[PDB]
Amino acid sequence: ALKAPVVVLGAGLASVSFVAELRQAGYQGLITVVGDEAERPYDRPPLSKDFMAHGDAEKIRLDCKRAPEVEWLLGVTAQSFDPQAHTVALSDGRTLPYGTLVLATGAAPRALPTLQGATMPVHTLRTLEDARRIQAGLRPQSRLLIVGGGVIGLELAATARTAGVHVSLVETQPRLMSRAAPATLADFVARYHAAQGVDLRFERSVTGSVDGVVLLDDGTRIAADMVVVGIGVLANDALARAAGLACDDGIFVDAYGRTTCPDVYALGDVTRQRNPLSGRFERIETWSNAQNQGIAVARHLVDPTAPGYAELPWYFSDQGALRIQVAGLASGDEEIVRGEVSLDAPKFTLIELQKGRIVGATCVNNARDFAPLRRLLAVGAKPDRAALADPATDLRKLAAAV
Amino acid sequence: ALKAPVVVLGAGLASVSFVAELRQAGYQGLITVVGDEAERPYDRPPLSKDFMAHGDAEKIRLDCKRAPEVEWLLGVTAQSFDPQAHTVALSDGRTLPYGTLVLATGAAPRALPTLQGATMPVHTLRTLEDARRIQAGLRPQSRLLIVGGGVIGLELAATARTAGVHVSLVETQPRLMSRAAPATLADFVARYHAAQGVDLRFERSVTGSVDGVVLLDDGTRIAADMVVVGIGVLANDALARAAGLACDDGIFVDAYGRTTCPDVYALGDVTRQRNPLSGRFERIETWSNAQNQGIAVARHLVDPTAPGYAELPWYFSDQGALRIQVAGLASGDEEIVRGEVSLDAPKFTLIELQKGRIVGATCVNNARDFAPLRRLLAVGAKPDRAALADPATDLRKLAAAV
Ligand SMILES: Cc1cc2nc3c(=O)[nH]c(=O)nc-3n(C[C@H](O)[C@H](O)[C@H](O)COP(=O)(O)OP(=O)(O)OC[C@H]3O[C@@H](n4cnc5c(N)ncnc54)[C@H](O)[C@@H]3O)c2cc1C
Ligand SMILES: Cc1cc2nc3c(=O)[nH]c(=O)nc-3n(C[C@H](O)[C@H](O)[C@H](O)COP(=O)(O)OP(=O)(O)OC[C@H]3O[C@@H](n4cnc5c(N)ncnc54)[C@H](O)[C@@H]3O)c2cc1C
Repeated sequence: ALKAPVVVLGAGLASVSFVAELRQAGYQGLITVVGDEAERPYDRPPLSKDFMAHGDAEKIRLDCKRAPEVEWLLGVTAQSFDPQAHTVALSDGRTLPYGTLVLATGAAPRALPTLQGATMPVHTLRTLEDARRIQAGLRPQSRLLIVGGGVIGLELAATARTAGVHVSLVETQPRLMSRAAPATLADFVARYHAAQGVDLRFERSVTGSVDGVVLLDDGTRIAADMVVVGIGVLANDALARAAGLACDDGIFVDAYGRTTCPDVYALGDVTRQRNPLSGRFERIETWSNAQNQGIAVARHLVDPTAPGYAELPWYFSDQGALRIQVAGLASGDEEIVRGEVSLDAPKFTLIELQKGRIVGATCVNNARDFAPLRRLLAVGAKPDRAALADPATDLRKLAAAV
Repeated sequence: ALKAPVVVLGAGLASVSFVAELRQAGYQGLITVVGDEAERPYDRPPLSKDFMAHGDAEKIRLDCKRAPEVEWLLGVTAQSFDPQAHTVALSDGRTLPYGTLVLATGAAPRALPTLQGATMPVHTLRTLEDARRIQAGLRPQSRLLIVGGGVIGLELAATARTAGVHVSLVETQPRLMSRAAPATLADFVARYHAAQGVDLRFERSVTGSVDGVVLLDDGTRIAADMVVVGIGVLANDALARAAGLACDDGIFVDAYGRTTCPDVYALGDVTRQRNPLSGRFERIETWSNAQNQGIAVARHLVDPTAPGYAELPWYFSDQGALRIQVAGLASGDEEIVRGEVSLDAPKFTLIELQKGRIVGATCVNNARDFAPLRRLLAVGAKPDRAALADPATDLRKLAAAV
């Protein structure tokens, strides 16, 4: 399957992780990476975190040194590829040949149709450019409206509050983090943000805006100096769609990263792939997926005897005093709570079970427990539920014993 | 892409349509078809229709004469395939080599978990064997319970009523034909069946059964001599899953029928594919898809310059006095009704529009209008809505003029 030369479209974390693994696995042929951003490859999670404090992009760059002998074509957009001719057409007029093409083009923020012709600042937060523009607007005592109660919106909320910015947040759902969070976590997170002064508006949508005021579907108004929209992302799958690959807001791939087009692979945010815990296809939107899927696909390309991608999903979110870690499924048929759920010195763990089997876990300010829980999750452990609830139980011991 | 020999798994309509098109398109190499049913290939729609009257399977066979020089291995199950070795393992101990493998294995009825250990006759209606067993039980004045208000259940309802069988029908949804029918149609169909003596129970599910009585979730009972379960189907994608193809209750394919595994294609009920009207992936469960997708995939395999599959979805259902035809989407932002919707001499047409563009249509006992509407639908016609409603308008003229 691994035919030289290798061409990768996109230069984010999935791409970097993939090319480093190709080299480490022993592939020595040509590798060329096309990245549309004119930026040394960088990690995105800092952008709604410490980057908002220090503004230093040289703290967030990805290490490409495990990827030697790679030509990175930065500031260049892949415009199309021809899977018969095995070529990629570039915005600078050049063409690249490929033996193996890898689509690692990520996802872009959804726009808000109702703010389409707005006459006040409206941003999304995906890129370094976005983060710099938003950060420049976090003036103390200014008003920020965040649209969407996803993790990135909430990370920005905590960041802005730290900066002395007044924060309102509007969410269409009755809860925060509706996408991949246990309700117990979501409820607590709302309490935390409210206590930090975030003005939360649930079950509201943006209907428009007039002369610096944002309008909502309950017939009300929110004044803001800046709006940041964070209502989710859409896969950057246009090249795949045009070339005849199977796509539906994401490129369908199997556990080997194969698309429906021979010699074309995809990885990271752009893919729609099997979640082994739910057994359903999903577009996973996580840092860990980008890295882990990139590595697994590279490893199997170099060594076809290697297993396909098999890691179970997890993410982290850093929201002010809350260091949140979530693995697996948001719910099963049972939740076990370890510790008190309290705003005082927040520290707790949730475990989700399905007929006795661990299917998900959450740690808030409890990193020590998260590793053992992910191990228990990976093997589908069925531990004694009394022991799981018992504060006397050491989860690392439990994980090591299985 | 077309490498000999060709092996097809499944011998239903999709398979037959595909192999006939390969031969008609000019492919002269080996073709072998593996079909698990020990039956001359046959069409399924008659099974809930006239077959219930005449019981003559020799009226429902598929014509395989446009597929000369095909070896049909009937009564044989493909147990696995090895996509590296390019072989298929058969239940009879033999192995088949392939250059091109085509998965056309269809879908199987969902079982009802709550009737799992039932001690009364419970059938599903998919195969000739099923139809013969059900037909043998349509005793006049007996009681039949049908679970599910999908088209096949309703076709059986009409058939049983014609045979003098008392019919009850339980549906979890508040309406019939929730899957792919305009609400106006579904409401009318319920009125029709009720007028024909069908005892319809909406928003009810089966919780179990005791000594010949079926139990429902509203705490009530239904006595039946026979139960026929028709709550939908599940793709027969186990071989694909085991071999590492991308699957999620159906094998993902592009418009060329390609799976994520090189040299392996899929077609028909087993596939999850793009609906060009919704732009979303869906498992299409129709006669027209089986034939049309089979033909398109064969044509493009023989002639790579041919377009991919591009037909828009449609189905028919024959329910007593109702000859129903439905194309495209169930709804848009506008419905236009042609004719009166009446139980007297039922005859009407629905047209669904989205911002002026036809996105779906329905004809009840109005076949003459269905062809022109499908043509208007295919080109995304934007006809004058006043003309569309006007009974004076000839739709065939309108279609020919575009
Ligand atoms: C602000 C922010 C905070 C985040 N925080 C967390 C977190 O705390 N925890 C967590 O688990 N995840 C978090 N993530 C998500 C994580 O960063 C993503 O899952 C990850 O970036 C996905 O990596 P990727 O390489 O697949 O895609 P991307 O990072 O999107 O990289 C794809 C690259 O390809 C480029 N591209 C697209 N099309 C073309 C083309 N035609 N030609 C050339 N280049 C193209 C894109 O512009 C982009 O530069 C966060 C993301 C953001 C944006
Ligand atoms: C009772 C009934 C009524 C219907 N009525 C209508 C209608 O009025 N209008 C309409 O539009 N559609 C109708 N349909 C749907 C239409 O018949 C289906 O869409 C069509 O049968 C799909 O064809 P297929 O070849 O993809 O799959 P199938 O017809 O299911 O054929 C697949 C074949 O592969 C076999 N198979 C599976 N696995 C293996 C294996 N491992 N090895 C060998 N063989 C295998 C299966 O057993 C089966 O024989 C009806 C279907 C049924 C069952």
